[PDB]
Amino acid sequence: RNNPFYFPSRRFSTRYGNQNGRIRVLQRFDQRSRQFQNLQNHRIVQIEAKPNTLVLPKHADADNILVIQQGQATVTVANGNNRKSFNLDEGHALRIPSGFISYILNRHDNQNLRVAKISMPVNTPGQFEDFFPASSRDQSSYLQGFSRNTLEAAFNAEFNEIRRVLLEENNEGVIVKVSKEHVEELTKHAKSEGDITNPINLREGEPDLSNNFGKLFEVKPDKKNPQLQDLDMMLTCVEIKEGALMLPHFNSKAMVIVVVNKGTGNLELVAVRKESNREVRRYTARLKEGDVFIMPAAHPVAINASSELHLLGFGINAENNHRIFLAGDKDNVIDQIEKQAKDLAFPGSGEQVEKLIKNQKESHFVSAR
Amino acid sequence: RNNPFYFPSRRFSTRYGNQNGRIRVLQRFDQRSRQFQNLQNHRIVQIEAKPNTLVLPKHADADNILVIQQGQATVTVANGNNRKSFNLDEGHALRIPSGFISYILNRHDNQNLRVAKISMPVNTPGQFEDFFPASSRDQSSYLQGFSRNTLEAAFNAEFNEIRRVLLEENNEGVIVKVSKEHVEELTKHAKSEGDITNPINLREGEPDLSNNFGKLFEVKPDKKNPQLQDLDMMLTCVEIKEGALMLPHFNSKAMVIVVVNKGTGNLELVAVRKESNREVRRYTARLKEGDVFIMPAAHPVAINASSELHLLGFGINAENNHRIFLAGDKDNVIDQIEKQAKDLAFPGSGEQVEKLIKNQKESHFVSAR
Amino acid sequence: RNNPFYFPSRRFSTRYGNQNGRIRVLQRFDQRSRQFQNLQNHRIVQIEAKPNTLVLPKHADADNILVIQQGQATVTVANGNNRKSFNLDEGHALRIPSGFISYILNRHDNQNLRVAKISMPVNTPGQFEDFFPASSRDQSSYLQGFSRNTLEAAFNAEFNEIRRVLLEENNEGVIVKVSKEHVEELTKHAKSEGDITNPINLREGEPDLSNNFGKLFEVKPDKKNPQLQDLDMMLTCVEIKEGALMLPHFNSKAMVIVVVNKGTGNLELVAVRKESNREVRRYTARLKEGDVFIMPAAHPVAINASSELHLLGFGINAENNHRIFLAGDKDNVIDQIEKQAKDLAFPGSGEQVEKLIKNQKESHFVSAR
Ligand SMILES: [Cl-]
Ligand SMILES: [Cl-]
Ligand SMILES: [Cl-]
Repeated sequence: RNNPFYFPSRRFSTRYGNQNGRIRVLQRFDQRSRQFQNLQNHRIVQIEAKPNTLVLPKHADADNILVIQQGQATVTVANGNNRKSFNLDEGHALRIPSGFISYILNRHDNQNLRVAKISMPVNTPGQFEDFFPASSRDQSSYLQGFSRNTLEAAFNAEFNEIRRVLLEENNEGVIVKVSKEHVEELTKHAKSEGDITNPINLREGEPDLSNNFGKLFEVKPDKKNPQLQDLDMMLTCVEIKEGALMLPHFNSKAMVIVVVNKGTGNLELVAVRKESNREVRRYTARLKEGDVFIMPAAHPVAINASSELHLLGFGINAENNHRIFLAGDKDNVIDQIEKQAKDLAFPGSGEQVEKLIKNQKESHFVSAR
Repeated sequence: RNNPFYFPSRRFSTRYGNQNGRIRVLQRFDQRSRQFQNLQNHRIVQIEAKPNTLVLPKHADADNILVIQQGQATVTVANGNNRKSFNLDEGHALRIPSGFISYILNRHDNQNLRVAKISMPVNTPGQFEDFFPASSRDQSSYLQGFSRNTLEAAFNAEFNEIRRVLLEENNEGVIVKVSKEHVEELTKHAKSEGDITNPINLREGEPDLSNNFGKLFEVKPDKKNPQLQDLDMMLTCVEIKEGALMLPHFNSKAMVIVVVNKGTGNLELVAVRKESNREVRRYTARLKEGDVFIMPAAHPVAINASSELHLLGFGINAENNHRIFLAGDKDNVIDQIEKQAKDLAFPGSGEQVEKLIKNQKESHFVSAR
Repeated sequence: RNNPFYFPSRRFSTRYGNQNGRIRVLQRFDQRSRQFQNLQNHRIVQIEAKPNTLVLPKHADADNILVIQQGQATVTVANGNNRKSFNLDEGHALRIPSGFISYILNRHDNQNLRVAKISMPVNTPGQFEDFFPASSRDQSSYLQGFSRNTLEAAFNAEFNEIRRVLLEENNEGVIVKVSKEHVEELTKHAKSEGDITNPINLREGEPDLSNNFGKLFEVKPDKKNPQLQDLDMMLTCVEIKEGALMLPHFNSKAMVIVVVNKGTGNLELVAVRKESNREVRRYTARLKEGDVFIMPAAHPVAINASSELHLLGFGINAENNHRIFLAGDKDNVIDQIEKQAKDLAFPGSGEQVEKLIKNQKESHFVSAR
């Protein structure tokens, strides 16, 4: 039929757009379906910026984690007393708290910058706004909302200087071209206290799962990553090779919003739903760059890569999650069922079952076909 | 009138049933009443299985705690890399995480098995499904939802072997008869790492409250029981003797779903509700085996046993809960009011009040009448 | 137009009232607006009692923090096994758990007592009831909801003694006049274990922010204040001098319900809202004694005092909150933006911007005008 778990990149709507770039926000997941109530406070944003461009300073009333999907950026985060600028490469993530100003430079000369954000609103479930201190074609300065006298006392200056220096619309919108020299100066302080936390490499150590057909890196809510711990969340980076298949599996407790960063493939997701009688229903999707889908906890999925597929996953309800497989040797929960219980449940004997299950001696990722 | 806090066992609906057993699920508590919004993510399940039967392997997209209400079971829990089987007797509880496969054997020869489950959905508030890897009359294997080619690559075998060994409906449903010998072999590994946590005896130590008329055991969210701590929940086992009355009391912060495992009795629950004017309303219930009722925090209740009454309680919002009484010597909050404040609030003097309150020198449970 | 963030004290409704005092409860914040869903479980109560009066014993099915806005009280908290009485002065807060009985004496001879409460319901989001063990004109004893036989067994006495001593309506309502001598005796045990936690002085140490124009004390969720830690909440006390202006600022993650305890002023709050196009909208309010308003996270606000203004703030989502300013020297996030990024976003050069920003060498609070 159709698939509530699949949001093609056409379901994103641009919030700000121009020659320089565009910030698109995926619709609220519970506008879709009541199945995604638990996911309503998580909005996905994708930013694309051209070379030598900057997304201008803003803060949001939402807690953010930002990931570089493609290219090189310098991201700067500021609070009331401090600032930190980080050179980020693809696969590096950075948390940006609510109310902290940030801006994003595309460091690269010829490559576009693609960035994925998960945004967690603080005031109203599933809704947030960006607050820009400068004016532009797309939006006014929030300082304009203050009265003339309030502004005059605040800055200790007349309304005329303030407006001309700060308030005026200055036009190309919220993503702007930057000179070669200016990019040099914006990058000067960059790194390759105060809740301004350092970036993390999603691919930092060994992958949890690795074979000739596929790779899975994961950062868990850990003593190692207290921020993830505070948010009960994990960050996952999957690489499936062209012609490979990630075996049927599921996450035991985590719900995962998956973004497709590069490549093409085919999603299989199995659910149990009410017609009283409960039926297995299969859901499929032709995955493409920019797409998003939702992997609910405990629901089987398998993914087939028609080209090299790169998937970034934001997990919710992460703590103690187990990614459990249904085939192959490693992490195979069916293997773990007692023989005698295999005999009673399946049509084959326990011996047949165990024999058939051991046919597949590879784990996790295999050759499609 | 009628009672929103009381769910007679007729309000359970069978999800799977047969000669062997039946799994009944109590309706969603907020389908009832908006008073139970805080309880919407908790569904109660009761399983009854006959001797020498097994509930077949399944996982659910819900976090579970299971309690033995009557009889002897062997419960096995499995994840991707591990398995543990436990002989459980009445009063023993076991947590089964989301996405972990389990199955339930009735160890006993002639006695039925009664099991109570509280299920906490992960994907959609108040709704969950069971996922069976084998097919049957009642439900299909979720492997059927995968494509032929996906299955063939996964198991490294043709569709024909897979379907015949695994996929085929093999019929008597999800609870099956088991041979005397097979029960021996399923019990072989049983006990009388990996988030597979051991069972707990609800009645393990001394009871918190004990007297000739009644008993109350409780397991609290504790350093001793970190799982309970993580879930902010407690598990309570009450025994009220025939002809006894549990004194008017309430839990200070916890909301408790109470299941009646054995016996008969009479529930009194007092609420304050809006007609502006606030009025005391009394709610009553003839308690019987299988019944469920809801004890909201801070609402007075008293229970009268017409036969020996056994009650199992699942507490939510447990941490720092106080079960506070309104009569008797122990835990009597009215006693604790200053004399002078007693004098000002009640019609009697402070002296009379204190005199009348000390008439009852027993605590918690007394003789009804 | 009109202002959803502003609740004038006329929006409070009295729940109990009389010559002695009145308890008014502010309406549910989400009856207002869907913007305040995250604030639905927080109800504000204001109590005013005349000299030598007592609010009678009650418990609620809500967790409470109580603050003295004006005057002197003795507040007593009781559970099943213990009692503690505290002399509270203005600026002192006290937590009262759900289900714990409390009562409030106005210690003072000629001064009225004003008390602010934030109430966090436990059973049903945004709704709670008070449970009085004594009867009165305004409400019945909850003991009346128990049957005659239940009561007789409980207290070990006949229905006649019980009713006359305890049950009878004894009339002036829930706030009562108290003799000079009785106030002496109710104060005897007062202080100037068991989850009965001591009061805290909101103004206890140094203020976080201090200058000739203004003061801000804050108690944070801290190892120092584990209760606040458990609730993820902070308590804030602001003093703005007559003719002063608190500079444009916002809280990075916290949402704050602010109560006006004394004085008059003018609130400016800036939001971003949808007309697609996002626009700055300004919201204003003439603040007066008793008023409440809501400061959502990340939304700019400035406050102007026309007389000496005292504001008490209940923060939600507190942990790691940053109160960030937009002008002045201290805590100015705009200062923190890189010069080159200032140059690109604002109309003025980076130099002008930085020059104009340094015009204001005071921090936080300045002279209005
Ligand atoms: Cl996955
Ligand atoms: Cl109880
Ligand atoms: Cl503030």
